[PDB]
Amino acid sequence: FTYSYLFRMISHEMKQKADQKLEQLDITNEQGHTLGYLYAHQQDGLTQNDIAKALQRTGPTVSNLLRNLERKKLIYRYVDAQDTRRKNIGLTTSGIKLVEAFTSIFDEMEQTLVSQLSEEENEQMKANLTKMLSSLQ
Amino acid sequence: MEFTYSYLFRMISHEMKQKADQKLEQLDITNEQGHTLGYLYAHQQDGLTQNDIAKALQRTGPTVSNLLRNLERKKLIYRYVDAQDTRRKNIGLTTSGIKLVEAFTSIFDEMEQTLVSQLSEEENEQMKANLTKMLSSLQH
Repeated sequence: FTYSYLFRMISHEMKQKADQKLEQLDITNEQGHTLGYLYAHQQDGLTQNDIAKALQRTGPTVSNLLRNLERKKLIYRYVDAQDTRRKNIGLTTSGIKLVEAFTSIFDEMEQTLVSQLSEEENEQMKANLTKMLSSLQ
Repeated sequence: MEFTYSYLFRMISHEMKQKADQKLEQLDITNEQGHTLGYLYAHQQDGLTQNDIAKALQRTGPTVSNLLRNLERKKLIYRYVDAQDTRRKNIGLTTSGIKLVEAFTSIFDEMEQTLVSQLSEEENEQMKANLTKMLSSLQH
């Protein structure tokens, strides 16, 4: 195996593992992005229109998506007390936990990788990979 | 200066993609033009039409039309009306189109040799085996 092959395959498998984590948590990639956006910005009092612009999606796709997430109670929605025509959206406890669980896949892969080798071996491996990265730069 | 494997693999992949993009820039072709030339290169035997290229690239007719006009203006391809069917235009690479594709592709061998030359024979054997073990751990 050339390095080009190994690095390409490793990259591919890591991306696949992230997709599989979503599958295991029973959410689509777009639902994951929606939850992730709420996780980063819900302090602001976010509406469907905010979400729609963030996902670069139309209102109807956002509505179904929010309906799906709400049916699972990963999010909640309430009418804004000062604007009856507006509904704000927050993450529930379960929604926060799901986002953090998906995110944890990266740390989990890193630990899988590290556990393949002994401590000194990891040090040499990382040093040599750094030399390799340097040579491409 | 104490990076994760994840950071390192992502960065190495990023730099190899950037080197390939820089090779395209050096040859004065866009990514999409390179894909078009590469497809022609792989199917130099069939007598490909604009429609074949469109179906392969999954782009629209107009998009492929503009791409082919640009490549033809650079004389990297030629186009001619099929003798048996006047409704078909066939496309082939010129000498230079072939040379440009092979010049582009050379970047991958070049990077491989750059990477290998950073380590001794023994280190390389160890690195490859270890990367192989790591890849396997991500699969199972």
